[PDB]
Amino acid sequence: DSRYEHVMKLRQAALKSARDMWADYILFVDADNLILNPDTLSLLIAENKTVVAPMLDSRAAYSNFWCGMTSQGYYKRTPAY
Amino acid sequence: DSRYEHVMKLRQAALKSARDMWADYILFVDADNLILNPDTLSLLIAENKTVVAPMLDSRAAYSNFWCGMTSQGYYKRTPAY
Repeated sequence: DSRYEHVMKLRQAALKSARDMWADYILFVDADNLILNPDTLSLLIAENKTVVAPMLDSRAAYSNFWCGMTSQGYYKRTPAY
Repeated sequence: DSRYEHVMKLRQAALKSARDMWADYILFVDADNLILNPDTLSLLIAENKTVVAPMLDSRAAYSNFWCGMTSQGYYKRTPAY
């Protein structure tokens, strides 16, 4: 739980430091995500939505988007996955 | 002549700090000029021009815009003034 709290604090501090600098957009990347396509940022910018995330490939059914929360925030496979 | 090179320094050190803060626009008002209409910023913004200056009234013909520079940067009264 300490790890969760630390990550939460770090991300909220990043969000607050990206608001007092007068910036548009903020792109939360992490260590392992290989952003291969050079036009990822431009094609995400050019869609005009608030929160939007590219669908990153993987070797299994895993990816970085859900399609349903059961009751308390747990993954549930909708047929539209 | 040592006051021109100090007025210029102060402005150029503001246009420099209006760029290193990621800010649109910059309003150069000197604390002598009465800005009466409260909406003047909105009308100036909503015109979509690079350098635009409102016309301010005065007790005489003098205002805050020339209308013709002769050869050496001295005022010339063109008939359109």
